[PDB]
Amino acid sequence: EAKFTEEKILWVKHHTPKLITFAISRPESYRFKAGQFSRLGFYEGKGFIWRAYSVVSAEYADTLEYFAVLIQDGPMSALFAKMQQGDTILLDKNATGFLLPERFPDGKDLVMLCTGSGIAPFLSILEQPEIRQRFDTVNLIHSVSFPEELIFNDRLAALSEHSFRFVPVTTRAANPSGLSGKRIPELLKNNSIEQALHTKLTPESTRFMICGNPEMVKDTFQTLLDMGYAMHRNRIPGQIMMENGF
Ligand SMILES: Cc1cc2nc3c(=O)[nH]c(=O)nc-3n(C[C@H](O)[C@H](O)[C@H](O)COP(=O)(O)OP(=O)(O)OC[C@H]3O[C@@H](n4cnc5c(N)ncnc54)[C@H](O)[C@@H]3O)c2cc1C
Ligand SMILES: [Cl-]
Ligand SMILES: [Cl-]
Ligand SMILES: [Cl-]
Ligand SMILES: [Cl-]
Ligand SMILES: [Cl-]
Ligand SMILES: [Cl-]
Ligand SMILES: [Cl-]
Ligand SMILES: [Cl-]
Ligand SMILES: [Cl-]
Ligand SMILES: [Cl-]
Ligand SMILES: [Cl-]
Ligand SMILES: [Cl-]
Ligand SMILES: [Cl-]
Ligand SMILES: [Cl-]
Ligand SMILES: [Cl-]
Ligand SMILES: [Cl-]
Ligand SMILES: [Mg+2]
Repeated sequence: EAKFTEEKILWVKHHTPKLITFAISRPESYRFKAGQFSRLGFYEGKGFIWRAYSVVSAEYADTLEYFAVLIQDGPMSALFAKMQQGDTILLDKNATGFLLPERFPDGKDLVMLCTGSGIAPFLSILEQPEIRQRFDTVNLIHSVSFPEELIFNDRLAALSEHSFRFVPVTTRAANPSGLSGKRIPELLKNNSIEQALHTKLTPESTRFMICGNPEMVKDTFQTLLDMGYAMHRNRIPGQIMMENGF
């Protein structure tokens, strides 16, 4: 039949004026792997608008949750700003994406590097019980500009205290819980992330996932290549998986 279903907005939560999470109804048939993204849409007049969002809720949850940043003059953002419980939202029947951590072998140290809304797929991955079982440590570094944008900080700091480590990074504001004033590629170069994790990072033992703004993803990838890491490919184990967050 159609390539999508009509779902309902269940609720919208403002964490700041411009950062929302929201939940939608989940059809019985909708399957995804943690780390993948949905395509969400609205009827607009006689046409459509569609955008991709990483699922932030657990694979086993009974709803689908998403984390969206509201962009000035952005067309989907204007619709998100007006939507409310009971409104129709369209859900593409297929989930997509290759941020699939179980393609890395058990026993490694998993290091997730993200910016902004790029934390979203890693939230779903952290809800998989087997991820902290399979990997020796699970580490999440979330870079934003200002500490107000660390909207999962209280939750992830509490989970932090097979260890889970959370390192917040604020690139434009000085936060005397994490690291401040520098972006993730620089913090890899100067060993600050390794020091914050209290875990030596090596190509043999570390496996990276990257999700963030395109410039950060590129700069982080190139930095890791300089440090001796390689992309995961079909036949290459490698140490890096990456996806642009927009
Ligand atoms: C695979 C994939 C996964 C995505 N996952 C998410 C997600 O989990 N959460 C989310 O909020 N967005 C996500 N995005 C972006 C999302 O699809 C939209 O682009 C976003 O909601 C803005 O839509 P818009 O129509 O208001 O603006 P658009 O017309 O789509 O974009 C306008 C401009 O806003 C900027 N922009 C867009 N999205 C972002 C963002 N998230 N952070 C910073 N700047 C941005 C870009 O400069 C873009 O050119 C994803 C995109 C892709 C391709
Ligand atoms: Cl609502
Ligand atoms: Cl599923
Ligand atoms: Cl959930
Ligand atoms: Cl903006
Ligand atoms: Cl509606
Ligand atoms: Cl797979
Ligand atoms: Cl970002
Ligand atoms: Cl956060
Ligand atoms: Cl500034
Ligand atoms: Cl700038
Ligand atoms: Cl400051
Ligand atoms: Cl960064
Ligand atoms: Cl090594
Ligand atoms: Cl960018
Ligand atoms: Cl390459
Ligand atoms: Cl290959
Ligand atoms: Mg499964």
